[PDB]
Amino acid sequence: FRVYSKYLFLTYPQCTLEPQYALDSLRTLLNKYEPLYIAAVRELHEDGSPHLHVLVQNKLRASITNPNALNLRMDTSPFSIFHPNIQAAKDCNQVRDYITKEVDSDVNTAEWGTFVAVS
Repeated sequence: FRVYSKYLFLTYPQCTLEPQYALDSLRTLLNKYEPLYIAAVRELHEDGSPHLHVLVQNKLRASITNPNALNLRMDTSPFSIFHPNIQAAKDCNQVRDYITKEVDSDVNTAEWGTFVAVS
């Protein structure tokens, strides 16, 4: 496992975290890279299961080699830990469309910051 990119696409499978609270926590977990923009959605699969997708655009190219670096724990019972798939976002515009339009969600998208126009 290795990622080295300003632009991260995270998916937490089977994850019930509120998008806003995951976003706020990722702002601190990724603070070494100076996050500039985050979007987070809860996708619902057709079986009802939730999957939390996050796009992070950082100012600095982020080296992530610890696959557990972005795990998050919920703050109420049963205090589950959620482990994400961490990938480079190859095309932030495509990933943002996936998160904010393509996936089915019945709750609001969480966003923070000014979207970066990537070269």
